[PDB]
Amino acid sequence: FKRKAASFRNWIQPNGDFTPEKGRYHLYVSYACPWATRTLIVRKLKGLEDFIGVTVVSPRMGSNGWPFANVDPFPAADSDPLNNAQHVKDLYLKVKPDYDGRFTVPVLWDKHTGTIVNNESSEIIRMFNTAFNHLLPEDKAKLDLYPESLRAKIDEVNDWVYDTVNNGVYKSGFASTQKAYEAAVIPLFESLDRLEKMLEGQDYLIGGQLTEADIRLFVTIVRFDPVYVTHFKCNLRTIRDGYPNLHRWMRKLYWGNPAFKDTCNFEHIKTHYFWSHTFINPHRIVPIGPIPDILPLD
Amino acid sequence: ELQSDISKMKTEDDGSFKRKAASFRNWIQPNGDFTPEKGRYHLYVSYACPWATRTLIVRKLKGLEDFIGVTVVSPRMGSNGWPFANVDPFPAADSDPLNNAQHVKDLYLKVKPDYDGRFTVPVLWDKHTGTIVNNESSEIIRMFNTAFNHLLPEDKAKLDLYPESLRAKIDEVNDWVYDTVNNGVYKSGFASTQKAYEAAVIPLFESLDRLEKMLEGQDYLIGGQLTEADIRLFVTIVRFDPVYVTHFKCNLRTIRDGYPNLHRWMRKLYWGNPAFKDTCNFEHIKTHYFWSHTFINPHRIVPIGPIPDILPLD
Ligand SMILES: N[C@@H](CCC(=O)N[C@@H](CS)C(=O)NCC(=O)O)C(=O)O
Repeated sequence: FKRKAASFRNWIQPNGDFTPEKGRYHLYVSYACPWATRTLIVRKLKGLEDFIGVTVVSPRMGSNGWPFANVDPFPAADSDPLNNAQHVKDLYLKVKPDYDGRFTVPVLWDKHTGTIVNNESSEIIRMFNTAFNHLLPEDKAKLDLYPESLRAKIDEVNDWVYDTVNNGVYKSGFASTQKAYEAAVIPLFESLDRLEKMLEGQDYLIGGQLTEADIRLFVTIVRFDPVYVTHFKCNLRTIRDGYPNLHRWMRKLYWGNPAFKDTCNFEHIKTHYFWSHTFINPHRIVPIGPIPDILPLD
Repeated sequence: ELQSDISKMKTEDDGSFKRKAASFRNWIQPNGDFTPEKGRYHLYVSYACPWATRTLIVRKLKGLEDFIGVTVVSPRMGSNGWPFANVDPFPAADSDPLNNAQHVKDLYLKVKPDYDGRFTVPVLWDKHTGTIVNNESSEIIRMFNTAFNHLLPEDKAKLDLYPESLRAKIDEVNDWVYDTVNNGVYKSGFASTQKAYEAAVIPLFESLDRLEKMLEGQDYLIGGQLTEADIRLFVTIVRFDPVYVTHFKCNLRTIRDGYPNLHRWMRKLYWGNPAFKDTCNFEHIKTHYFWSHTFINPHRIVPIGPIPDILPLD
């Protein structure tokens, strides 16, 4: 498996086409997508709700891609209030009728220019971290998920976490031969062993504080036991019974911070993967287990 | 032959899986068509198959290894059903030493060319008449338990996996263990609608809870001794973490992490009794299920986990 890179790459900035203003931007997401979920977590952590709206698609990705709730009603899914789109593809096609890539989420939309600002989760969360600091209340303005002295270590972990873990699980799950499957899953678990020892005495990956590296990791790890273990055959061992440090870390984040918990919808997560990926799971059946979705704090 | 052959099959339209009964149901009796003799009967099995594994376990427990030969098929059960090793080489798999069969189906079609059922292992074969005696694991293990007793050494002859005082309980336990556990995992795994899956997987785990309680303080399901109830249970449990959890979506919890008594009970049998360990081939087990059931697993990928296949004793 090879991930086709994102094609809308503009930034929100004081001095550009896309300036930081209240009620100008809008974020289209699925609760199921860990990429999109990065942007939801950071959006809450930075208290950006008044500047940035959110529309949640249905988790059931049929042949037309991600549907809006008026096409496919599902608990906690929304209709598109802006462009009245039926599927995420309409957003893309409206602004670029010749667009040749995947119709992905997250989509960061500009309500003023009627265009897509950025559809790359790593950039959305980066801009979310600073671009609105001047308009936000104190504590929210001060929060820095990418602080200067840690940017080197963050960039480092981000790159290999992205490669072997965030994308690793999908490389494992989408591989169509035994050899490609094994070539992906072994590094995945090697990297987990590494993260596991990194967290031996810590509550955060890097620097004793919350960073965007924890956010990027969390979205994968929280989906691991409920989905990746079975759905993507990433099953050498599990988080809850295989990785005490990762398990503690993930649970602290989940239970202790509404930004990680309120943006985490397990029904959307399990429905999306199991029901949509018929090339892996032909009858679209959603396993009941494991129970529970996530364990309480120790 | 493909329709009753290639496991790319059909369920009931409500989604549920309805197992067809085995149709070769004869017994080894003192003067029947099939009398007990050393060197007359042969057993065709896969190591993957829990039903067939029942017969392999009892065969060792009862000291029947010198009496009844065994031929192990390849676990890769393709469009022609189970193959012999000359058709599909696989470590520890055999070619047919008796009838030059390509696939297990050739055994069935030789004796009944109009056979319409499934070509299942185990097959208990009679070398003298060249027919199938019995293809029901539950009956094979019964007859193995008693029918050769007059021919065995005292230690083997005296072993009784179905003793008089425990029979009614064995039968009761066997009945709902078969329905909700042994065949329960298959009902869960093979279900083709969400509803049918849930109707099977929930009672499965209710029965494990029940089994977990029975095994509190106990080393055996019944009567404080090894019986056929353990053997019948063990073949499902030992396959649970390595296969059923992911392949059959029996993942509410695992044995190693969710059921301490079952976990203990299984490791003891496996580690403490060579009949259970020497008949357990995990490579065959995982390859068979994952590679064969393309209607569940289209790319035939066999997961590396969980590691290990079975944990050491404490
Ligand atoms: N009632 C039989 C069931 C045996 C059985 O269905 N074995 C399976 C292996 S899981 C088999 O040979 N399947 C071949 C097929 O169904 O095509 C018994 O207990 O012996």
